[PDB]
Amino acid sequence: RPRFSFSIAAREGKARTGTIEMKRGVIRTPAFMPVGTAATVKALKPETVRATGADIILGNTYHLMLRPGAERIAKLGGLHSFMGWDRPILTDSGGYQVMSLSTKQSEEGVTFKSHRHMLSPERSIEIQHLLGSDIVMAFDECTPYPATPSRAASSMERSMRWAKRSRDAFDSRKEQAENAALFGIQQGSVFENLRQQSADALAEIGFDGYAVGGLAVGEGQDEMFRVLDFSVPMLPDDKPHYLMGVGKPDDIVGAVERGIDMFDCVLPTRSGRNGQAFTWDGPINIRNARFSEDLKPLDSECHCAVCQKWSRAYIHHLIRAGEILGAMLMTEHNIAFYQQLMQKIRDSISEGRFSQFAQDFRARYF
Amino acid sequence: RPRFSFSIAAREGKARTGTIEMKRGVIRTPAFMPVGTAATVKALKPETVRATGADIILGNTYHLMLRPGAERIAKLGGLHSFMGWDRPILTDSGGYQVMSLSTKQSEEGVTFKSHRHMLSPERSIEIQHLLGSDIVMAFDECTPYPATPSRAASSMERSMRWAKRSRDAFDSRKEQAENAALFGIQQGSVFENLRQQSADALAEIGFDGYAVGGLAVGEGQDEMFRVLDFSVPMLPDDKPHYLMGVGKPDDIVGAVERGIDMFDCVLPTRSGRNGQAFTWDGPINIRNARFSEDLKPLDSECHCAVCQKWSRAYIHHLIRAGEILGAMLMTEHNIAFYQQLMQKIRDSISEGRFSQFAQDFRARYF
Ligand SMILES: CCNc1nc2cc3[nH]c(NC)nc3cc2c(=O)[nH]1
Ligand SMILES: CCNc1nc2cc3[nH]c(NC)nc3cc2c(=O)[nH]1
Ligand SMILES: [Zn+2]
Ligand SMILES: [Zn+2]
Repeated sequence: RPRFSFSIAAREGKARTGTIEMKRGVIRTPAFMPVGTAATVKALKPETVRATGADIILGNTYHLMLRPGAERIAKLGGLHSFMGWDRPILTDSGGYQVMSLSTKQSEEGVTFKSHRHMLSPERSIEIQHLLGSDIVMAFDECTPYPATPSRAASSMERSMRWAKRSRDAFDSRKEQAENAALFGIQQGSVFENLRQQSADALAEIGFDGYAVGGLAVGEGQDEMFRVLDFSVPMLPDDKPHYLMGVGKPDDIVGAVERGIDMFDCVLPTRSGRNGQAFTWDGPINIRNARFSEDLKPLDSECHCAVCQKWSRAYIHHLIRAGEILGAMLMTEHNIAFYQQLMQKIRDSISEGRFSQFAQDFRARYF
Repeated sequence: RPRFSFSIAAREGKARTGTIEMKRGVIRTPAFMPVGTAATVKALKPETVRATGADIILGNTYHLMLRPGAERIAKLGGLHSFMGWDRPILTDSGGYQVMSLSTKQSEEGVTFKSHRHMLSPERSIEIQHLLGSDIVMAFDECTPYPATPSRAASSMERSMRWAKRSRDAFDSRKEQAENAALFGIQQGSVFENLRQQSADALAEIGFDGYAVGGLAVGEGQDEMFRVLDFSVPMLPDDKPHYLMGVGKPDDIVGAVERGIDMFDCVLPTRSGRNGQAFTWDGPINIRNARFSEDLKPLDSECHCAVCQKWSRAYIHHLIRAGEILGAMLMTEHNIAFYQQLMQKIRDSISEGRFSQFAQDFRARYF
């Protein structure tokens, strides 16, 4: 396989389905990336993550640079070897979680104290190299919401200068430039002119893929969709479109309808350890007393191993008892459900019936 | 298969190897039973428990009678169905954990408040029936250590009266008497005459197997072995001998040398979530800094899936980070190590070289 090749096999409106080919594997799009925090997809062996259908996972840089450390992971053979996942890994660039979980900002980057460290475009790209990332994200600033037009502009402009620094850092590292891909991140808050300026700046630098940054930061679904409506068409059509940090099943469906190809979210893993299970009839909270004697599986149609073997009653008991096996089973089912959703999306676009699928999905889920 | 058949295939000194055949499966002896607390072997799917080599697991009655409740588990189809383990389950009778984890004692049984309930020989045997246990333990009193000869005698006498009540309760329940086995429990503290009286009482009532109760209660290995030396030969030779709550690998080896056939302990699961890993060169604590860059597996010879795939360095990181996957991997390795120990014990007895194995095992483990 090539370092990076994105092919679009079918389209419906703004929605696309196709493949990203990389050295470590093929990614079917639209894609959902389970999140590995601290070098593990919580409560799952990598083989289980792959059995759910995942083609790629996301690695969080902030946690890994703190523990176990990026240089240590490189000394040990890289993140793939370390955690036992041999397919593609997308790594975030670290600043979103620095600003949410740990700080002093400047044009150079951000200094912060672990919940002292520094993060600059150059150091972010180097950490992602030391981890052995397949898809490297540019170092950006996720503008807070709401933002004034002046502050959104100033923030977006900084991120575009950092995008250029990220590009040059990545390109200066032969092994990284030859084997990995680099994605740029559009900013601009909710403002169409700033989103356009950001798209133009990123296309002029040139990236393998383009993320829509700065969303899912409290603006709500209607506003996120309004911004996606004008923002995604600004990005190069022939490269993947990644919506960072999204999201709930209905957010994914509407984002695909607006041209997004890639997603990640801690919702299925996080909320699964919490007791929320996704089903085609909407989410349920398995801790509710109504499930204490329910012998049905979490979802009536789900093909995952959890729904083949255990009841709602048993998983209700495990989560109420705080048992590790409850987090394992809930997480496997929820990531399998997300992957089945992505498969249904890909098949319906391929068959020119995605509009119908989206409508049917929502009528039943809600 | 029969309800219960114990066959001895080979002997060496007091050590025996053979099989227990039951309706739900064959148990190879000497056997180690992983412990299921609250209807789960912590951090393992049942398929993983079976992949380590386990033929039978232990179900704790005290926890299950409190949550989810024994009548609820019966309504749901029994413990096997509920947790997804279709092979034999041995259930404890509940009083050991009542006295350690929750009480008013009388000749009728014990009343206690959940960390209000009652437990009598008749109710214990009924709870084990409602769970669908394959091997039912008699309801006993684990005498505290140290005990005076008067108190040990009074306690042992009560337990033998409860043993008779347990036998009659079990026999009065046709479905239970036809499909399950019943084990009696010898008491008597460290006193040879009381151990003999207890063995005589239990053999006169008649059981499918005999446990050595009242040990591993703080007397220490030398004293436990001294009591096993005279106590195990008192029990019927042609039935299984079960040493409750034991134990560390060296305790198991010496107990087999003294005629024990069955074991259970939370050590491998419990201590695995804590960071202790068993190895043929003795235990290690994977949280120690020395393992942070160690690429070797937990044990150099272990055949388990964890040692095939992940390093000490990765498991060190997971346990230090409090990640669920660290408890999963440590638990699978430690239960696999215990099962490999039991396999080595069974093969060495079968080959008339267990004495040599015990000596070699200790020289290297210590
Ligand atoms: C860390 C890489 N950059 C980067 N990550 C993000 C992660 C997000 N996660 C959410 N909601 C869960 N919104 C995000 C926006 C960004 C964003 O604008 N930038
Ligand atoms: C609950 C069934 N009866 C019963 N369980 C026990 C469990 C033990 N566990 C240990 N050390 C970990 N000693 C024990 C003695 C008994 C015992 O004398 N009786
Ligand atoms: Zn499922
Ligand atoms: Zn192992």
